Amino acid sequence: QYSSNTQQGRTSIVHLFEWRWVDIALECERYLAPKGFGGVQVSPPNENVAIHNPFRPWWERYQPVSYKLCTRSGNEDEFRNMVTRCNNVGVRIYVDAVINHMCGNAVSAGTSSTCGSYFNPGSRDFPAVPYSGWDFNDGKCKTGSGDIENYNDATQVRDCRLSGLLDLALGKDYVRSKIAEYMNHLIDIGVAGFRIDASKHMWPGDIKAILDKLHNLNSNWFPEGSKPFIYQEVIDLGGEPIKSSDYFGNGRVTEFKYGAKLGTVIRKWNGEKMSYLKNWGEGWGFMPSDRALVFVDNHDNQRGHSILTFWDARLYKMAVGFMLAHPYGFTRVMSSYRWPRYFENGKDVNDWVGPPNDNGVTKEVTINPDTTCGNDWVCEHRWRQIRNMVNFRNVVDGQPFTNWYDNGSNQVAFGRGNRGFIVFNNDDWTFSLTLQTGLPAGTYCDVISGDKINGNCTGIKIYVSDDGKAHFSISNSAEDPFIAIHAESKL
Ligand SMILES: [Ca+2]
Ligand SMILES: [Cl-]
Repeated sequence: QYSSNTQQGRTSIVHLFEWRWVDIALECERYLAPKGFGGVQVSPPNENVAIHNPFRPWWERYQPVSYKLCTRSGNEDEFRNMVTRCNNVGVRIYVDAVINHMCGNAVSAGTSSTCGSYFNPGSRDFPAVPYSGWDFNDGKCKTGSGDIENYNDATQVRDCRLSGLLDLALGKDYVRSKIAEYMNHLIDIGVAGFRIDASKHMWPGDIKAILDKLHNLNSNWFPEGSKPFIYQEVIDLGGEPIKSSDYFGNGRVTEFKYGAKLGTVIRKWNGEKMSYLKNWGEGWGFMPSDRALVFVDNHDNQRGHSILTFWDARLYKMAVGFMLAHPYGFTRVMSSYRWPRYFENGKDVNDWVGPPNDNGVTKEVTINPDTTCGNDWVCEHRWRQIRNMVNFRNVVDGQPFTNWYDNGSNQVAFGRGNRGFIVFNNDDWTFSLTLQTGLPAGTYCDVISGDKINGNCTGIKIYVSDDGKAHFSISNSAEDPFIAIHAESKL
């Protein structure tokens, strides 16, 4: 469960949040494959509640109605078509598995669902599964409201309703089996692994019993003995009875401390500065590198404060660049859509808005001639600075963090063995200095500013001498105040 199962030489996953299956399939072929992306985290592919007030919020996909592969992203045929096409070009698919719960207990009964299946939350009836009252934790939960009231009580956090979401009885073999049936459907289609949604709200042991029932990965694409990559969503900033380490037996765990702290540092808030990043990783109190699933932002937290997002493009690129260059963790890059972020004083009242759509029909991703995307899809994963750092990470895979430099403030640099070097200026003055890069002598294309094409560079050239040293000059007024070079950007 700890192996990503990506094709040899690919180290990142991208979240194509709310993208349709046909667009992901195309993206695998035209972009993700040639640009070295390891795989795609897809939005939940199972049937969910169609919520019409507010109008089709992104969060309706976190309220299951059944396990039919039938959503606004597409139907089963489209999902299967995507998985096959992506696997055929060496790009994996990872499914956001929503298995802790079905929908909100107050949602009206009917067929307001993405595949039209009937369901009745009040009577606990989901006949498309099927599940009935006996399959929820109503009787097991001990809180007066039936919902989670206190995170200091690990028991209720697991057995009670998260914000009223009907809580599945994962202690029961029937329920475990129905979830495994769904995940096995996905595995056989060709899925390489799962983001396990709301893992904190499930007993580590119940997750295990579910994973125990899964098939090995599809033997047309994966070697014998291959198991689904597992990364569990657990927000653990400390101070709670439930810890990320409680889930290590099942697979990787999201390290939410990662983006939170990085955001703080790059914004230079709370006294933080980039020079402090010299011991980034376990030195900052993070979980073991071999268990961490890292990211600067995710689909939930890019909607709140502090976290760096595409809205903060300049600092965001820097944060993502640092993440992709640093050996800690397994990296996930975000890809978003733009929504009319309207604030009512520290409150984005439009943080619920779903993907770009025509009367609820998700819009296709259009590609502009300059490689950006239209229809309000942000496509951060296509931004040159990020796309090139995704490749940097592949190029330097396995090389140790070395050659750290800092000016005691916010000008820092470091290398990855003899294969890559990166330099950042987040201070309010110019960074002009000769640094030891650890790289072989030569002329290297800076892949932040440009690209190596046909024996020359479109952007900045860095000259590494025989002793491995090179001069770097980065103005604080630079749009992208960082430079990155690697073995494959050498002329
Ligand atoms: Ca639960
Ligand atoms: Cl996540």
